[PDB]
Amino acid sequence: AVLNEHISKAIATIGHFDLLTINDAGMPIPNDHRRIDLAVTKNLPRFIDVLATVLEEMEIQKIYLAEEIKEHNPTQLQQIKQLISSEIEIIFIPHEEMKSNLAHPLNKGNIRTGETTPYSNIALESNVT
Amino acid sequence: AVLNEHISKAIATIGHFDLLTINDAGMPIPNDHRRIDLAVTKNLPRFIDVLATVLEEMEIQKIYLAEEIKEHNPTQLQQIKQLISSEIEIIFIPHEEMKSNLAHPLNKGNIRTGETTPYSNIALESNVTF
Ligand SMILES: O[C@@H]1[C@H](O)[C@H](O)CO[C@H]1O
Ligand SMILES: O[C@@H]1[C@H](O)[C@H](O)CO[C@H]1O
Repeated sequence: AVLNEHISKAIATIGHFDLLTINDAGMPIPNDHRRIDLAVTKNLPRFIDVLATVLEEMEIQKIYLAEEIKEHNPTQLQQIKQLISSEIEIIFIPHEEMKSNLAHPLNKGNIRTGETTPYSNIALESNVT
Repeated sequence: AVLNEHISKAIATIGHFDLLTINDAGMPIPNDHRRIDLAVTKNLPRFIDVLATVLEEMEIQKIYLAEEIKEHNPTQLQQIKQLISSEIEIIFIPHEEMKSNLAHPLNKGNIRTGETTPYSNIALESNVTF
C-alpha cells in the first residue's frame, strides 16, 4: 500500500476534536510544520482524490466547508456529499473562517493539493480514535 | 501556474552537475531534508506527470536510469524518451547505483511519486543555469 509519509504521520497525531485540512492550490496556508504541499501542477492532485484517500485512513465526526461553496462550486459540494457517510455533520462557515481555521490550536495539518476550482477546501474533525 | 514549494526551492539551489531525482512509491528514499513526498495513493501522482512538470522548470544535460528499465518497464522508458530532447544523454546504470545516487553529494532533492510500475526512477543532471 502507498500512502503519504507526512499524512500518515499527522493522522497518527490526531485524536478527538483534532482538525486535518485539505485545500486547493490558492488557499493561503501558513508556512509552518503543519503545511503539507502535495501540489504538482494545475489540478494535480485533485482535491477530491486526496479527500477520498484521507477518509479511508480516518474516523471523522464533523466536516467544515465554506458557505461560498454552495454558490461558487456546487459540483465540488455534490462530490463531497457523495463521498462522506450520511451520519457525519456538515457545517458551513464563512470562507474567511475556513482561513482562520488553518491556524486553529487543534489543527494537526494543512494539506495543499493542486486543485484550482474555487473553495475546494475542507476541514475534518476527528471522532474518538 | 501551480507549483510545489519544495520542488521550486530545490531547483533554486540547482547548478551545473547537481542532481534531482524522481522516484516511484517503493523506492527506498532516505528520510532526510532532500525527501519530497508527493505520493497520495497507488499511481497518484504518476511518475511521468511529475517528470513532465519538473522538466519545464529545469535545464537538463544528462539523465540516469536503471539498466533494468529496458526489460522490466519498456513503456516507461519509451515515455521518458518522448519527453526529453534529442541532445540529452541517457546513461543506464544498475538499479543499485540508482539507489546509491539518492545520497550523491550533489543530489539536491529526492521526489517520491505514487507510481507503482517498476523501475520508474530517474536522476536529472543540471546544465549551466547561471
Ligand atoms: O483558493 C482559495 C479559495 O478556494 C478561493 O478560490 C479564493 O481564493 C483562495 O482563498
Ligand atoms: O520501486 C523500486 C524499484 O522501482 C523496483 O520496482 C524494486 O523496488 C524498489 O526498489
